[PDB]
Amino acid sequence: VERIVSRDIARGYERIPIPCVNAVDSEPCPSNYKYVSQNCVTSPMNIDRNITHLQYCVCIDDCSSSNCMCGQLSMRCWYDKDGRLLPEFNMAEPPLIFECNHACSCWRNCRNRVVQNGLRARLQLYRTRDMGWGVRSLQDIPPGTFVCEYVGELISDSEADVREEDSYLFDLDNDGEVYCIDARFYGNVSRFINHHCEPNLVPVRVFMAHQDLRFPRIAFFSTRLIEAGEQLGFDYGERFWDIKGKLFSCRCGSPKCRHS
Ligand SMILES: C[S@@+](CC[C@H](N)C(=O)[O-])C[C@H]1O[C@@H](n2cnc3c(N)ncnc32)[C@H](O)[C@@H]1O
Ligand SMILES: [Cl-]
Ligand SMILES: [Zn+2]
Ligand SMILES: [Zn+2]
Ligand SMILES: [Zn+2]
Ligand SMILES: [Zn+2]
Repeated sequence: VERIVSRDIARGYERIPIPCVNAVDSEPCPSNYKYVSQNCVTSPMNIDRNITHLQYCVCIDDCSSSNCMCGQLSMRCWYDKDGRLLPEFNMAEPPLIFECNHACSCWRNCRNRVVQNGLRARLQLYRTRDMGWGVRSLQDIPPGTFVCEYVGELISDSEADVREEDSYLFDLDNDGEVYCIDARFYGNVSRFINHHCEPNLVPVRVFMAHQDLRFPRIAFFSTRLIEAGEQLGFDYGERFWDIKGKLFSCRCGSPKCRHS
């Protein structure tokens, strides 16, 4: 029997609820963190929010032409009219995406606005058999769809170096002054996504309200059709596994598993 242990881990902060179920053991809904739908800070990050530092477009249409500056900053606008990545998008080595912003001349419904509209997919936190909690999709997700943002506490590399728990860390830039998102204490649904060696999600660096290149936001897009019921996964990368490989091996179960 599948016990519903929370009707919505996000407490109404997302468009739709994200329930938590457990059909495996007696663990209640995780409660040792604070759910936040948007990134936060403790110690100040001097993110450059000078509005005059934004690059922006002057389009008079819906930003579907090659003349859109924001599309040019992105190399091209990668979004179709449904907000999905074009099949040409390089999932193995994604570009930076510059969405339209409040300095642009265009309207709030232009083509180059997806991640800034937030999470839309029906997701569920659930108890896996041997990897703790995980996240699944409740409905089919077509390829190239925005699924969720990796949300947490923005911290410096120096701060990350003095934290005990590094299992909920995302590195913003792999030399010099770099930053991390730590989802341990503050995070959204993405903090529960498990690692997979052939992942159905890819992280993409995105700029929206600011273009401080030290601080990309991390948007997971589907790399293929995700069927209703499937567990979400992304590739945690080599730093994670160099460290945690000493303690445990990857249980993703892929025939192409690289960390077993
Ligand atoms: C960010 S958390 C993911 C959510 C986690 N399962 C939980 O219950 O909180 C990362 C941790 O989950 C486990 N994990 C995630 N992916 C895994 C994998 N492919 N193989 C083994 N353990 C994994 C490891 O304990 C890892 O340090
Ligand atoms: Cl959208
Ligand atoms: Zn434009
Ligand atoms: Zn626009
Ligand atoms: Zn624009
Ligand atoms: Zn694996």
